[PDB]
Amino acid sequence: SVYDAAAQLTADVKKDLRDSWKVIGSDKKGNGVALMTTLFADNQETIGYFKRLGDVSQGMANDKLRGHSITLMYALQAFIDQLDNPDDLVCVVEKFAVNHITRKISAAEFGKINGPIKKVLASKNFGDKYANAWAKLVAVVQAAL
Amino acid sequence: SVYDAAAQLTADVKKDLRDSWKVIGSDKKGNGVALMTTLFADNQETIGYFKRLGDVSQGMANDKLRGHSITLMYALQAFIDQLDNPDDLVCVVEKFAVNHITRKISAAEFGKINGPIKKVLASKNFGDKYANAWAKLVAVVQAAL
Ligand code: HEM
Ligand code: HEM
Repeated sequence: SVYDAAAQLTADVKKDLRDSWKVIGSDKKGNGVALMTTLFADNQETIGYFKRLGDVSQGMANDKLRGHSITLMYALQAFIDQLDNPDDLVCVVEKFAVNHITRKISAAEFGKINGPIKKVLASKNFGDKYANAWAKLVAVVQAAL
Repeated sequence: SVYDAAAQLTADVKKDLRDSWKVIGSDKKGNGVALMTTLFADNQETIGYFKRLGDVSQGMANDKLRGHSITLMYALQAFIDQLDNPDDLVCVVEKFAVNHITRKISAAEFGKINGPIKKVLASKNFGDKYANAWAKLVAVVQAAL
């Protein structure tokens, strides 16, 4: 249940998400591409899903990958901005969930983004505490897949 | 090209876009839904394209319409944030262009959004000067359709 998942976002979790986002969200192009390249490096079996982006190994030099990465960061921005109202958070999550359901992405495969997020956070000096907070937000999307 | 259309956006136009967005973008749920409902009210022929959203006459109550409307405002947020770097504005514009190309939305049809944008701007007392600035930004997307 996406509603039960959203209920797991306690005051402390919401605070950790906001505090860490203030840093990671400050460079959407840089961190967005970092997230994607890490996903492809640690989970090469997911590359096939991104056929439209072309050669993803080119990273930042790939115009389609850069546009996608920046856009992805705005989806995360949308989640953070909706933390105050669970009903609005849910409708935004379900919108993006549909984008992945049509792509045949399961809850388990979507969860593969947790590794990259933990690594990007760590590179900015945000440890397991923050990684776990983000895993709970990702869990809300998983509940809708 | 799309690059040419973006590189032409002048300092004065960027200023008007940013000043008006400070206001219209401060209530994404409210103004996003207003934009969509105005589109359906003045251009009833477009309703059929949004069948995935269900009964759009339900307005704010329709969670799918609310989710779509909020997310649409973040696409505009992405455009505004990239105004000073045409290279980044272009790759983001092309990303959202593909979303509409797949739905068979023509450049002319995309331009139907100008009416609703003008009305929403007017509700906040932003005149023709601002409506003209937004039409120029919309034209950047049209260059990609
Ligand atoms: C933090 C989690 C993630 C967020 C917020 C996110 C967000 C997005 C957004 C906003 C889009 C564009 C939707 C569209 O225009 O169609 C997208 C596309 C896509 N996503 Fe994700 N995504 C995430 C994780 C994943 C993961 C882990 C996978 C794969 C295992 C995945 C697979 C896809 C695919 C295949 C596309 C289509 C790309 C294309 O052809 O343009 N996403 N995602
Ligand atoms: C300011 C201009 C507009 C922006 C920024 C915009 C943005 C978006 C975004 C972000 C999506 C979601 C993409 C996806 O998840 O696949 C979308 C979907 C769509 N847009 Fe637009 N759009 C605009 C104008 C229009 C206009 C004027 C039309 C048609 C006359 C249109 C028709 C569509 C359709 C049919 C969809 C698919 C909805 C669905 O089934 O979920 N858009 N748009």
